[PDB]
Amino acid sequence: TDYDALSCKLAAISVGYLPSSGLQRLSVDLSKKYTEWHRSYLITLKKFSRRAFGKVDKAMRSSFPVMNYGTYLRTVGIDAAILEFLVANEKVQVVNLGCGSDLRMLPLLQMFPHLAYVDIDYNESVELKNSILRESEILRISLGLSKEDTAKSPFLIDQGRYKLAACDLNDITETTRLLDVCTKREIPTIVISECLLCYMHNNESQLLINTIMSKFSHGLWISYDPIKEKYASRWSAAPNVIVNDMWEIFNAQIPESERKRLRSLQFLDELEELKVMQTHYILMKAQWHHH
Ligand SMILES: Nc1ncnc2c1ncn2[C@@H]1O[C@H](CSCC[C@H](N)C(=O)O)[C@@H](O)[C@H]1O
Repeated sequence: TDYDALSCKLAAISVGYLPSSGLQRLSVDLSKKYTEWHRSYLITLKKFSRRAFGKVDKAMRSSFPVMNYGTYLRTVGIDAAILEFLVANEKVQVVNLGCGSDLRMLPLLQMFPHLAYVDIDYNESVELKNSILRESEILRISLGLSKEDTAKSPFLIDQGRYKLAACDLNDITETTRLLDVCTKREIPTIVISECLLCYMHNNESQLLINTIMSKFSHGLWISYDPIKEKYASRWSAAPNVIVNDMWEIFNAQIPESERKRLRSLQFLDELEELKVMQTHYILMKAQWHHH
């Protein structure tokens, strides 16, 4: 089901939905890299695991236009909130909780030179991600890694401004130990729980939100999950909380020439199948400021 995130992302790139140069703000150079980084991740997946390649290859090509619209709003909806925070603050650090197979750090590191980034998943999850980034040549050059495994402890990658690491997020001891050594308190901090909290119980997820919000002074928490007032309540300690289902993001945040561009690639005869599905997915932004 991390494979559902990667299969969706490759189905959107193949049709043309992503990369959107308007919303994500990617040049012709960085849009050529966005497509070549994901496709080099799929080809490298075939080497280390032919079963994992078989699930992602069959799901990508069998994805319908409805499912590709939901992936397009999933990517540019989160990215839009990231770009507002990375322009208002230049020295920023990220903590993508449940990162999985996400490669938004690759374009984000080139655009913002003073951007730290921290990826966190299970031991079985980041072991496969680490092998793919160290094997592919284009993914090696972008992160500035040599083929050697000079990294150390649970830190599978640790080359300057990017750091991959294994950690059970349910175990709060491993999570806070990890954030002490790799991040800083006062530095502005985006936390990204993309399709993560649906796997955890309400006890462990609420402890993860209270502890991470506490350990940083200034920050923004972009979340995304299946199910909106009940979901947004979890971050009530933060004084400013917006919350919106993905049908509301489709109308409000997606501008007019973007609507015509997606219609030109694959026309979605009826917007009803898109509304029913996307009202059951949402997107939460939560900005808190200590001092
Ligand atoms: N307790 C836990 N500790 C660490 N990772 C977890 C976890 N529970 C779920 N995850 C991870 O959360 C991920 C959610 S799948 C979505 C992946 C990513 N957010 C994306 O959109 O591309 C999975 O890869 C899974 O391994």
